[PDB]
Amino acid sequence: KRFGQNFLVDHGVIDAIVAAIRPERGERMVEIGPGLGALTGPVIARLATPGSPLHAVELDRDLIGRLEQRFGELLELHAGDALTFDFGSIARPGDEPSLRIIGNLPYNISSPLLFHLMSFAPVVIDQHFMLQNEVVERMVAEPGTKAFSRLSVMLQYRYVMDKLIDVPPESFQPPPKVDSAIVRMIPHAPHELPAVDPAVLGEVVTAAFSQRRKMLRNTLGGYRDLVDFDALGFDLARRAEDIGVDEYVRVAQAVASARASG
Repeated sequence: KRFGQNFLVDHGVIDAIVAAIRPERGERMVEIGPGLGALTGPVIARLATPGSPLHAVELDRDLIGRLEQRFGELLELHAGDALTFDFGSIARPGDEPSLRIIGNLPYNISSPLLFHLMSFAPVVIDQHFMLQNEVVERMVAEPGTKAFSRLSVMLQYRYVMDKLIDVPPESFQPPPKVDSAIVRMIPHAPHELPAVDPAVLGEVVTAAFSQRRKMLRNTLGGYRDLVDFDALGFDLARRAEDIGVDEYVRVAQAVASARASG
């Protein structure tokens, strides 16, 4: 649970995070949750020039005034909740992906925000976040492992992801009681995504993860009239938490096929 504010202060860790991101001049980048500017400053130093600011999203008026005072027109801050922000508004015109996203997300907002950002994946070059280690473990989790979840499946479907750096509590003033980590996310290109209707994948994953520790025979039981998964060789004695992204794609392909006409 977020208790007050925890600001990153260790200079070595800050510089390591910047080296992982590799912000460069010419890049369109937005930072979510700049805090007191621990990453904002170093990123601006590498990436911002007059006419090409670093973008940021923040709601706290005290933090906004402090940032604008410190960085002036090198920062372009969009005042509001990131969870309700149309990130599309700050992509460059054109068909090529153009937006780099970075930030530091508290625990509560991590899942909702990661899900919100999925709709902007086509205009996104990459994402780098500082999150609690528990969250990062879930994003990159293998099937059947303690941390494997709905989030793991939907993000692994859409992005290539890598845990890059461990960030211990002493990195922060005051230190929290949790470990953190930096994770990179790169959206698959359209031709690299599996041939599946993402709406049907979402539907299936939502059903399975209703109770991730129960047998699929129960949690995909709403599909039992439509598709006989057992007849197709899919073992329904397994649980949602045991099944990989590739298998979920196959289930969704089976469901779409069962519904097909023409």
